[PDB]
Amino acid sequence: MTLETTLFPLEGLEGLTASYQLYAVKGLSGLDETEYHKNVNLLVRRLSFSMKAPFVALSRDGEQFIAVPNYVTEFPVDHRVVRAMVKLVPTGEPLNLRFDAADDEYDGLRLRYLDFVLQQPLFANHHLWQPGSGQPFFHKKPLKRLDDVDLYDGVSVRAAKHPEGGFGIVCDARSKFITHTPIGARADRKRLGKLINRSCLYKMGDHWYQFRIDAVSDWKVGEPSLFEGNVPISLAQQLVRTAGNAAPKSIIDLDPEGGALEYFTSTNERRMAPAELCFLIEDTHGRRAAKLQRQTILSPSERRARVNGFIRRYLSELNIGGAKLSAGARAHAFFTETHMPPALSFGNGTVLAPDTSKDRFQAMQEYSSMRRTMMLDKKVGFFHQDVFPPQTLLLPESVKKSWGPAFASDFVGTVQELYPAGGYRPEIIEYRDKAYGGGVPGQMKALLEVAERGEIKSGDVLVMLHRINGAPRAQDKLAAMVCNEFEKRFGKRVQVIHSDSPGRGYKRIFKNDKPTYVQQRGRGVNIKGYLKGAALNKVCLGNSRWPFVLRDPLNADVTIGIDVKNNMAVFTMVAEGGRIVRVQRSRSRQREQLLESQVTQVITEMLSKELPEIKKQVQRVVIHRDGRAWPAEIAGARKTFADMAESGLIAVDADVSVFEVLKSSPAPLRLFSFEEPTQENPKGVINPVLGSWLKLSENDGYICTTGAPLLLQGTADPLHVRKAFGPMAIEDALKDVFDLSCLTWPKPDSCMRLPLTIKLCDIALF
Repeated sequence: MTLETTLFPLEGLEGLTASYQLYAVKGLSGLDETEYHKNVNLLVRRLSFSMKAPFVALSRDGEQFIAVPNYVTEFPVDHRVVRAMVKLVPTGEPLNLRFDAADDEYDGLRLRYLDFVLQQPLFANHHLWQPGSGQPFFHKKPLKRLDDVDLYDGVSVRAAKHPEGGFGIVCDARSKFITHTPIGARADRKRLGKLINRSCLYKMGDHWYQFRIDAVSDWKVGEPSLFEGNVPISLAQQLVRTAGNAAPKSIIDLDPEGGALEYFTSTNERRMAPAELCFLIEDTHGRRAAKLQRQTILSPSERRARVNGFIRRYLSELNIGGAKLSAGARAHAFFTETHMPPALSFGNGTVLAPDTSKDRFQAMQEYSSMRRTMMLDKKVGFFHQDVFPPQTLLLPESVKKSWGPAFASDFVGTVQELYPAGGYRPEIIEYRDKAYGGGVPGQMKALLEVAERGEIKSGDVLVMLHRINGAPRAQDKLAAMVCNEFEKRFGKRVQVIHSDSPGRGYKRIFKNDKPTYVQQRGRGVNIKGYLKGAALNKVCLGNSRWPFVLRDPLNADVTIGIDVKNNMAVFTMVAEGGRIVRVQRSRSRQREQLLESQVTQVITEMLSKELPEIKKQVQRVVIHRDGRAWPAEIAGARKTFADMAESGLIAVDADVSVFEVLKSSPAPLRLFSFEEPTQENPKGVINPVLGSWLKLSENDGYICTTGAPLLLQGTADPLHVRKAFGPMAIEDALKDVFDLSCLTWPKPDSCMRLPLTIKLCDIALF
C-alpha cells in the first residue's frame, strides 16, 4: 500500500517572484485552428530563443495571450513573417506568481517558467545534451555498445504540482539508439539521398542536438554555399566562424569533399550539417531489432536507480536570481488505497469479483486468469450470446487455391469453440489478387470488383489482405482503404487480417496420395494462438459480442473516446457497463484535430441511436481524448450535451467533463512499491500493484492500468490523464479509467494500459 513516486519536491521556492506581463496577439486573426496554434507556438519559440526568456501561451478567451517576463528590457511588440504582421497589445496587470499559492489558472504559466529555468543548468552541463526543446537530457557518453548502434541513457525532467502543496519535479529514464559511426564524409550523393526524413544526432562540436534530414545540399562542405556579408562562404568556413575558444578538432578539420545535409530549424530556417558529424538515429520499431529492444526494458530497481542517481548528480545546484532551489533527496512517497478491479458480468448470470480474502497479489492473478477461463467455459461464457448474422470470409485467390481451405476450416472451428452460440458459418469468397499488380492500387481494384459483383452478400466481412509494406512504423494504407470503401459504397462492416502470419502456420503435406495443408508448429507463429486471437477480435468483437461487462456503474453514465490521426477520427462510446459500445470512423479536415461542428454531429448522431437502450437517465458524460484536446473539440462537446439537456434526451442538469488520455505523457512519472531486499534486488523495488494511482493536482493524475501481479517484464508505466474541462473530480475519472481498462477484451488474461474507450480508437485506426 506504500508507493513511491518519481516526484521530487522543490524547496526554496517559498515566496519567489515569478513576474509576467500578459500580451495579446493580433496576428492574422484568421483561425485555421490547427494552423493558428502552430504559429502561436512558433513565435513563442522564436521569441524564447532570441531573448533567452520563458515566453508562454495562455489559451483562455481569445486563445492568444503570450506571457512576457517583466524583466525583459527591449521588446519588439511587433513581429514579422507569419504572413500578415502581428502586434502584441499588453493586457496590463503584471502578474507576480507565487509558488506557495493555491491553484490558479496561471499554474500553467508557473509550470512553464519553472520548466525554463530548470534546463539552464542542464543545458549548460557539457556532459549532457538534449535532442530538441522539451526532450530528456542524455549523457553524451553512451551506456552500452551493442555492435554498431549505441545506447544512450537520458532522463526527462518536467515541472509539476506537488499534491502536498507547491511544486516539485517528475522524472523518468529514457533510452535513445544512435548508430555508432557517423554517416561519414566519404558517403556519396546517392547514399545521402536515401536518408531523407531520417533523423540524426549532429555533434556540432560541443553543441549536440537532433534534426530531421530534409534535403541534400548541392554544395559540399568546402564549396561556398552561402554568404557571410556578400562574400561566398563554405560550410566548413561557417563552422570555423561560429566555433569558440578551444573548438574541437572534429569541427574545424572537416573533409572538404564530404557531403552536407539540410534541415529546418525549429523556427523553419534552413541549415546545413556535414555528414562527417551526423549519426543516424536507429528507429528500432521501424526495423525489428529486438535484441536492441531488450536492452531498453529496465527493472523497477534499475529505473529507480537511474532517476535518483541523475537527480543527485545534475539538479543539485540551481541559482536563479541567487535563489537556492534544491531538489529533495527523497522522492515523494505516500500511503494510498489501491483500486480493486471491478466486478464483471459474464454469460449465464455469472459474476467475477476479486476475492477480497486472499492477499492482493494472489487475488489479482486468479481474477485475471478467470476472465479467460470464464469466457471459454460453455457453462458461463460470453455475456452476449446469439447467432451471428450472415458472415463472409474474403480470401485472396492465391490463398483459396493453396492453404485457404485448411485455414478456413480451422478458423471456423476456432470461432465455434470460443463462441459456440454464434454458429459461425461464413461464405468463403475470393478476389483476384494476382490480376492487377499487387501494389495498393490493384489489390484494391480486385477488392472493389468483388464488391461490385455483389459477391459479398451479408453486411459483415472478414477480408484477408496481403501485407504491402512491412516496417511496423508504417501505415497500412490498404486496410484503411478497404474499410473506407467497403463501408461507404456498400454496407459492409469489415475486419482485416493479413495473409503472412496465418500462412506461416500451414505446411503442405502428402496424405493419402493428395496434397493437404496441415498446421505446423515450429518457429514463426503460434498458429493455434493466432487462430484463437483472431477469432475473438475479428469475429466476436467485430460483431459486438462483448465477452464481459462491468457489473457496477461507472462514475460516468457514458464515456466517449475520441482519437483523430492522419485525417481520420474515431469515436467510441461506452454505456451501461460496456453493455453498449459503438465505434464510428469519420474523415477529418485536419491531420490531428476536429472541427466543432464535426464533434457535435458525430456525437449526437451516435448517441441518439443508442439513447433508447440506455435505461438510466443520463447525468454524467465523459470524453476521453487521445492527446491534446482542442478548443473546437471542447466547444462541440459542451454544445452537443447542453442541447440534449434542453431536448430532454438527457438530464436537464447533466454535466460534461473532458479528459486527455496521454499515452505518451509530456510529464512521465513512475510509481514503485516495496518488498524485502533480496540478493537479486538490493533495494527491494518492485512494480506497483495493479490498481495504484496518484493525483498531483485537480487536473493531473496517474493510474497504473498495468502493474505488479500482471506484468511480465519491465516496470509499470502509469497512464497520465489530464482534466481539460468539467465538474468531475479527477479522482473519479481515474477510477473509471481503471475500471474501463479492466474490460480487457482484445486479450482477457492480460493487463491493458489504455481504457477500453481509447483502446478501441487505436484498434480502429492502427
